Amino acid sequence: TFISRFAPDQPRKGADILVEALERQGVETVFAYPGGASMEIHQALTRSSSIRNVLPRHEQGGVFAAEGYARSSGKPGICIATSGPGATNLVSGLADALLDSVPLVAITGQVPRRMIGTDAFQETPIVEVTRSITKHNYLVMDVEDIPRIIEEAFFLATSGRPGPVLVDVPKDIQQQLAIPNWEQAMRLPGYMSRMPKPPEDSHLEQIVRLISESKKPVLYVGGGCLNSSDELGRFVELTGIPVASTLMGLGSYPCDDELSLHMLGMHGTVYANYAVEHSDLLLAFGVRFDDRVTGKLEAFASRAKIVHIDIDSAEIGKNKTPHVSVCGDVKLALQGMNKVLENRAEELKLDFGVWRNELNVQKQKFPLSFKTFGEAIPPQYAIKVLDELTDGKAIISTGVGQHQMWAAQFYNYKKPRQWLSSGGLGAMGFGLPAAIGASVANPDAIVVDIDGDGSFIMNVQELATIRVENLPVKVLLLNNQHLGMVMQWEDRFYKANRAHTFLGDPAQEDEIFPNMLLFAAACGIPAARVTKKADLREAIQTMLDTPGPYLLDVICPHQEHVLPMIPSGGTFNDVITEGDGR
Amino acid sequence: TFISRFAPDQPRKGADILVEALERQGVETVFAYPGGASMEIHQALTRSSSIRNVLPRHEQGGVFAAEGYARSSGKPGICIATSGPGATNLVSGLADALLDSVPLVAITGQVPRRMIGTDAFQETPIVEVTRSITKHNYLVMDVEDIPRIIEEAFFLATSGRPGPVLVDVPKDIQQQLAIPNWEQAMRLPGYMSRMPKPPEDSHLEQIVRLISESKKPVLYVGGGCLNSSDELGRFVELTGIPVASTLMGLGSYPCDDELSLHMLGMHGTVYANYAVEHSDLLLAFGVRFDDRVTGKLEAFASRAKIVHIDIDSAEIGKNKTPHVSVCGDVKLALQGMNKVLENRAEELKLDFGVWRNELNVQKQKFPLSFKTFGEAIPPQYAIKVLDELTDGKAIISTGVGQHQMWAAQFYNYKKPRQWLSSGGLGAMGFGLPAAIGASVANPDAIVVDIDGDGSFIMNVQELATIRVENLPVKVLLLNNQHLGMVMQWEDRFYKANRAHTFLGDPAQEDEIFPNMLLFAAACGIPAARVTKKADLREAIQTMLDTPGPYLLDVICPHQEHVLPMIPSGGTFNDVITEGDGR
Amino acid sequence: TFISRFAPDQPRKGADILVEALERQGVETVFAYPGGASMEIHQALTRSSSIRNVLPRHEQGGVFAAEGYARSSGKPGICIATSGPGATNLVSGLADALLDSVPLVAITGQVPRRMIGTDAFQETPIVEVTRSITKHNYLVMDVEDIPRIIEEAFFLATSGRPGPVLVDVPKDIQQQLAIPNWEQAMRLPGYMSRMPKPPEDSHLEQIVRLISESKKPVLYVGGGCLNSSDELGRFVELTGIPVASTLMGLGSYPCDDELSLHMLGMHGTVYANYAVEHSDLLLAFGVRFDDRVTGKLEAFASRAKIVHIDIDSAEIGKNKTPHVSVCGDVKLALQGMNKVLENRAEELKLDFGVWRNELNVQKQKFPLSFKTFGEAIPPQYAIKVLDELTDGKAIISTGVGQHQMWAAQFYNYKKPRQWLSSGGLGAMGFGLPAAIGASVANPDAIVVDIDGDGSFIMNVQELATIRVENLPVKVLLLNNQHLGMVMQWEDRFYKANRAHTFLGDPAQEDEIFPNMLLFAAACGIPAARVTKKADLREAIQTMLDTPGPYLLDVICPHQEHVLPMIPSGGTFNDVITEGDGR
Ligand SMILES: Cc1cc2nc3c(=O)[nH]c(=O)nc-3n(C[C@H](O)[C@H](O)[C@H](O)COP(=O)(O)OP(=O)(O)OC[C@H]3O[C@@H](n4cnc5c(N)ncnc54)[C@H](O)[C@@H]3O)c2cc1C
Ligand SMILES: Cc1cc2nc3c(=O)[nH]c(=O)nc-3n(C[C@H](O)[C@H](O)[C@H](O)COP(=O)(O)OP(=O)(O)OC[C@H]3O[C@@H](n4cnc5c(N)ncnc54)[C@H](O)[C@@H]3O)c2cc1C
Ligand SMILES: Cc1cc2nc3c(=O)[nH]c(=O)nc-3n(C[C@H](O)[C@H](O)[C@H](O)COP(=O)(O)OP(=O)(O)OC[C@H]3O[C@@H](n4cnc5c(N)ncnc54)[C@H](O)[C@@H]3O)c2cc1C
Ligand SMILES: COC(=O)c1ccccc1S(=O)(=O)NC(=O)N(C)c1nc(C)nc(OC)n1
Ligand SMILES: COC(=O)c1ccccc1S(=O)(=O)NC(=O)N(C)c1nc(C)nc(OC)n1
Ligand SMILES: COC(=O)c1ccccc1S(=O)(=O)NC(=O)N(C)c1nc(C)nc(OC)n1
Ligand SMILES: [Mg+2]
Ligand SMILES: [Mg+2]
Ligand SMILES: [Mg+2]
Repeated sequence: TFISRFAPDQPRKGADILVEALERQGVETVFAYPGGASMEIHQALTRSSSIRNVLPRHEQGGVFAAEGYARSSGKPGICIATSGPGATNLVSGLADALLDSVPLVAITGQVPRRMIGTDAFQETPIVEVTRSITKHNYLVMDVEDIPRIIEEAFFLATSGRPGPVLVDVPKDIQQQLAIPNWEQAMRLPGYMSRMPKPPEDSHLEQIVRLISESKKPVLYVGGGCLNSSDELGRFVELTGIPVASTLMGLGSYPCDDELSLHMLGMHGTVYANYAVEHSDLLLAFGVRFDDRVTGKLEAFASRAKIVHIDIDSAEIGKNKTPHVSVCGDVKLALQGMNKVLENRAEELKLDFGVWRNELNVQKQKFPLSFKTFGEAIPPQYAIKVLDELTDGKAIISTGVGQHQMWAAQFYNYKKPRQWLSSGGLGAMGFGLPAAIGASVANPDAIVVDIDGDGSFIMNVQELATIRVENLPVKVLLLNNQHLGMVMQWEDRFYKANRAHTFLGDPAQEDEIFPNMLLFAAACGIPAARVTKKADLREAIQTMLDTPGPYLLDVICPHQEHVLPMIPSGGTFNDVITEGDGR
Repeated sequence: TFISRFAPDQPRKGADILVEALERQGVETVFAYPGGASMEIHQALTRSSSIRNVLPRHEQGGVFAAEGYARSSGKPGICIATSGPGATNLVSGLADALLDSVPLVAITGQVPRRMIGTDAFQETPIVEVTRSITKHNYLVMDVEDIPRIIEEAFFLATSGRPGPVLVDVPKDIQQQLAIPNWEQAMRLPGYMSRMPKPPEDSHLEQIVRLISESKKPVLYVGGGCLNSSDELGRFVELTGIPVASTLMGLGSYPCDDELSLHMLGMHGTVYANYAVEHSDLLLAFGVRFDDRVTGKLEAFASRAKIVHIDIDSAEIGKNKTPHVSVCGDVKLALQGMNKVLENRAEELKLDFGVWRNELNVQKQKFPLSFKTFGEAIPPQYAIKVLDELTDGKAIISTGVGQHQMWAAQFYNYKKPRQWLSSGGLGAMGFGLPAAIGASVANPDAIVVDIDGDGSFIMNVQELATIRVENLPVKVLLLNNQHLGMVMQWEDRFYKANRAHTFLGDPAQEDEIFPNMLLFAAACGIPAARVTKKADLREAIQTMLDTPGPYLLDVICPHQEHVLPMIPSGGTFNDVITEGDGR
Repeated sequence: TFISRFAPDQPRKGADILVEALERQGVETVFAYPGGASMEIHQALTRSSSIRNVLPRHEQGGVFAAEGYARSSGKPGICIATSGPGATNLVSGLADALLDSVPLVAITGQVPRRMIGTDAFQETPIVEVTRSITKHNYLVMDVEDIPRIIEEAFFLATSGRPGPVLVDVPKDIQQQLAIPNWEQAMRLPGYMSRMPKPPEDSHLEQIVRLISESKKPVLYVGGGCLNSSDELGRFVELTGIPVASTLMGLGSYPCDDELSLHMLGMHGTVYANYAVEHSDLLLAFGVRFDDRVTGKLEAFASRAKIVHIDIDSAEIGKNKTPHVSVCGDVKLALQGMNKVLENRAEELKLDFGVWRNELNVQKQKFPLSFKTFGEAIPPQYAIKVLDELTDGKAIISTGVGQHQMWAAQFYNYKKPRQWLSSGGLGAMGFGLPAAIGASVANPDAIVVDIDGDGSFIMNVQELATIRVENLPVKVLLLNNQHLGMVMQWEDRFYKANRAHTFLGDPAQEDEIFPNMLLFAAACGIPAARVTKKADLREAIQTMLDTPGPYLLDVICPHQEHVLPMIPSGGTFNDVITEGDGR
């Protein structure tokens, strides 16, 4: 099948073996930034005709690009860096991918083996450093192990609970000649013998039974359902159970559906939290009962039976004790439960209409709401216009903060892998680079990065990348001259005492600083600004119509606040529904 | 002495205690970027009237700024970040400070103690991660320990071999009220009982004896002499021994002195290496026999007695076996040896004139040299003009690569802490932020950042910082559209096969991309470009005269090569003296 | 309440503070072996009038004695050793206590703080070494922390899932004078915030419901019920559900009860395993689904709903996925379920008589059985006679191997903490020392150690301890000249090819070697031997009647085999029911 590039008996550099290992893995895109310790790999990289490299302007831009790629496709993301500083500049991405469970494979060059542990030029114990922030990592000590390690890395990165895997390759190993054996068996006896088995009809039977015995059932869908979109959908029409989602599960189930309670959590809708607060059957599929969702654990879903299906055993019972658990692939769990539901149809007569109304009233008395002031642009409205003009078919990349929450609240995702946002670690400067990856992974798609002026600038250097790689990335910048989310907290908990949260120039407090348009100009990317709500729709429309890259600097009043809001460690009775820094 | 801000019996937040601990340490400048987990500290920070905060646009800019501060002053550098992503974004700086032995103290907020180890929002085992890349680190588990930990951190960071120390402070510890005890004794029994003692007249006597018995003595000065400038100077006029320096020791001894052999190493002058290759007495003061200096160890200084004085015992004998070692402060070693030299003056009759000539001939037959082509600007010449126009009294910040080597070769440092450059780890994107720190630490000084287009862009966001903080930073950008140092290696070892080393836009190969001037414009920083050598002096002169920030985009032909050059792991007989990518 | 021994304002050595901390913890017995690094503690120990020390002849005898103490009482066990070799000689005990979840506190002296990490005399990184084999450990760095660390150690050792905690105390800290503060609050925010909450009536309600809905229910009781003897008993008479127990749960429920299916597992009764193989409701209380119990996981209890109640969340779902879990104290779970069972009595009408008969038939067709040959002594019979003569009220200590399995099969424990045997790690040489601890903890009890000639000799030096401490320990030695359990495996899987399993003297293959009676003689402990089954009852009777220590060397044919037997990783269909090495 795989047509190689070297004679079956022809020796090649380890570098060449590693690249072929990537080709053999199906990799066709990598984000690598050249450095002395990784030159060989880059050279070997040019000899490949199937793998293309998107050279970023910073290694952090490399990983985030790799995450965007992974998140927007389902394929693993591949980033490559050199030794020392190259490697250290990946840390945030690795930690981010681990926290959000994103399939990733990072390759870093390392000093020659004999030089390791001598404070050699450009060296750092990257395996030591990254051990706690990666799913697993390796330090190649012989060119013979390359094929096996690369296969184990991709296997581990994409199986079970997806996650990052780093492979450290010494320079001398890169230059060493050898005849690769593409048959070696992986050495993963423990991991593999612990891989969940398909769900038993036994357990699934108990769930379908718990459902029929409930009056107030609620689905609590998370990131773990991103691949069971159909299965999940079907399950919903067979049970008619309201669907509340996490920030990571957005898209698994359409937001524009009447059964959709939308997002729950600290900034979830009042009705989604209500539904969970008063439920009697919590179907937690693909979630990890995070604190930004439970608040006070003892008070979370305290009135119902909890069914928790997760691919990671270490997650079942970590914070909430289920009354029914199922360790395994939620996609298969749904597939099985749908069967049972289709057969015992009539004998079940599932009807939760009364529950849905008790809910649809809350959805009515407390819908997501924003306020418009004069001709100022409401960020929510901006996002809403973007939704409308793109017909909600756009891939949305995001920074971290208020804009991130509004980009989640006011856009309606039809499918999963349309929403790329750093949730667990919440890393700033994620949007622009992530957009880059999503675009390369989806050439014919609309890719809009909804950023904040704070986040946007951290990895603004990637604008050079977007231009040179000629990627149609659109940047919907919601500029509010501040570090919004931190600012909102100062207002509500520190009597609005600003502590280094203003990003503009104090010398000219009324001038928009910096002038993001000029950053775009420097990288030859057409840009425009809008201040009046009136001419916002056309602005967004222009951005979309103009071929290629485009930056739309949208100005918003900073006193805006994300709502509703359940303070950290709170209860549904603590939800804040109104007020702003105004 | 220290007038507090809280009643001796008045409880305050841990946050307030930590800041007072910083004031009590003499800290008057910190570089902190606000985040949820560190809000309290930032609030406590606003209540301080002695400590000023320089808010960067990226946490990596925060640390590098802290390094620049430290390096340009001698004081420790203080950077503060939030939990999770804030913390991870410091890794490169910490690793950099450890490798170059820079006094640093980093404070990171952390999630509440009870939340630690639960995959909480924005958390990462920063102490675990940073253990191998820091001199030492802590995880505060009680507000009572703050005073002690902060004192131990500064003590450890600045004593012995300077280095980075990270202190992890949980959010709940920050908000906890207490009465600080500023008397607690440090718990450093092992460390302190191992702190080198002043040099014995015994050993020093043997060195002064070895000197008188030598014919070809050579001083190999390194970063460890940055505080013994005078002592070193005196020692030289009492012995008349030629001074070769490392990239980290530049400035310890004036480059514009006839006894100065300048820098040795991979890119050292042909005469400095010659002097060491043929010496019979190597006086290695404050060096760590790095590979970019020794190349092939068995061949390095293989013809002479090696005297190695280092403050770190783990360094003496790590690569080269001394024939005489002295574990202790080189400043004191010099002080003592100078005494012995002044007394036994006449009876010694130290004269190495013949050696100096055998050398001064090499210095003549092989001086540092560059070539001029038409009206193109030679980067070396540019730097030389900068030297002239600033009278070599400027503080020079640097990126990593060719420009870094030329900025080292063609500038004459009169004193130490005038040359701030990442040597051990060699981190890119170090120059702009480092310049920021050096400037804040030296308000009335000329601070020029000699950058490369590759490095400059990684942390270009710090231009916003420079403007808002109104710092007179000058950026002498040597734009060559490539990743120079990597490019030079492709030329000499890969038949000039470019592998992702071009930073411009392939669509318009002749247009300078990006347009660095517009980046400057976005942040309101006056900028200009020069392409003709003719009008270079005026350009540089303008940059200097124009009050405040200034960016001078200097265009250079990329086929330039740094010379001479001893390939990695080579010998003096392998030194390359000519050729370029032309 | 606690009357101290030092003035509230009187400084004392750390050593004195540590002992008072032990007195304040209720400790009245410790097993310590003096060494240079721990002298101070031993001195401080003599000044205590409440704590008595049982000096062993080996530190391994110290820990095992501490385990026996703990296991036979419920109180934590306290052993103390010196630095270096003293400490290392505890490793096996610590690992043993961790594996079996035994409350233990070990204190080791350490070299002075300043000497740590210098290869000092008698030092070893005991905290580093023991980190993975202890529940938690400490390294005291200041005399001020002694009170707090000791309190945290006992708290952690006895709470949640009991386990070993080691405290490393530097010599200088021991001699340092201070005024102890017995009020300091423990620093266990994470641990404490994660301590299970009492069971909710919700879950308990579901269990009681699952019971009424089952036809073939089976209780799978383990070590975790050792403190819920009554609760468990009551639960059984309210549901009439058969009770199968693990090797660690023996005694929780009386073996001499008709509802008792006895022990299950690799060497469990054929009927206990049958009951589990064909059950429809597995009530796993206080067990950890060990492999010596499940064999092939997919085949274990594969026909029923699994309810698993455990105090350790990390155990629920580790090997078998429950259909109902309850993280919390099984004692409280039982208490709650018994209430529900008493009220809904009539409406439940729980009757499992048919199940019990389907079982009582197996119990009849396949009872535990042994064979008698001529006048040779059957080890099983010996143990049975011991049971009879002691009326099953004796505390039984054990070695590891065949004798251990027979001591478990042929003795009927009425209550928990009557059976002290190393199960998880299965350490040899555990019996004699454990007996010592059980005896000191139960002065007026019959304490018989059923040992094997292999195990008995490893810590035979403790016979000196038994005599000097004048403890009424009886040693029922089942001498078979071999390493039985290993021997049985050679017979069934290696064609009886003996590989170093014979403990006698090959020169006189028929002579019993060694002569255990003479070991007893050396320590002045009356002893006797029996070879004829006929005069066995009187022999055992004598041992019991003779005041004080006594060793009865019982000779048995070695070709005996433990039965039944399900080979490692097997199924109930693989159970071996007959055959011996004969
Ligand atoms: C400023 C800010 C505010 C936030 N506010 C909110 C908020 O209000 N609400 C909110 O929801 N979040 C919020 N978050 C995000 C939050 O931090 C968590 O990232 C999010 O709650 C995690 O949701 P999750 O557990 O569903 O997804 P993940 O964290 O992706 O976890 C998925 C889980 O599914 C399991 N799983 C994976 N694949 C499969 C499979 N095939 N079959 C079965 N199981 C599988 C995993 O192993 C894991 O346990 C916020 C973050 C930031 C930065
Ligand atoms: C592109 C690139 C090229 C390079 N090329 C060269 C080159 O050609 N030549 C070159 O020199 N370097 C070069 N380097 C830098 C190089 O990596 C090393 O950083 C440098 O050689 C280290 O020199 P050092 O040992 O003198 O200083 P340091 O690394 O700072 O080490 C100082 C030493 O002094 C000891 N010491 C500290 N304080 C005291 C005191 N008070 N008393 C006594 N002892 C003390 C320390 O503990 C330590 O062992 C290059 C780096 C890069 C990025
Ligand atoms: C030669 C040899 C042969 C063996 N053969 C067998 C055999 O055939 N059958 C057999 O059973 N064993 C056998 N073993 C013993 C075996 O290795 C395991 O030690 C035993 O199966 C463990 O049983 P357990 O899980 O019930 O107890 P433990 O290992 O003590 O585990 C108890 C569990 O209960 C939990 N728990 C503790 N306290 C509480 C509380 N208050 N409330 C709720 N939960 C709590 C714990 O945290 C833990 O998960 C053998 C060992 C040896 C040396
Ligand atoms: C990146 O550094 C190393 O990996 C390295 C580290 C210590 C000893 C020998 C080497 S090496 O000989 O094997 N390679 C090397 O020095 N390289 C690959 C390198 N590349 C570039 C682009 N510049 C410089 O040095 C100034 N070195
Ligand atoms: C940064 O996060 C934490 O440190 C934290 C992590 C897990 C549980 C509880 C907390 S916390 O309650 O103590 N604090 C918190 O959630 N903060 C301080 C916070 N700050 C900001 C600016 N935004 C958000 O959340 C969206 N949280
Ligand atoms: C056990 O050793 C140590 O703990 C120790 C180790 C290194 C340096 C200094 C000491 S020490 O000075 O503080 N103590 C010491 O040497 N002791 C307490 C000791 N005790 C005995 C019974 N014999 C010997 O030494 C032969 N030393
Ligand atoms: Mg903003
Ligand atoms: Mg360049
Ligand atoms: Mg035996």
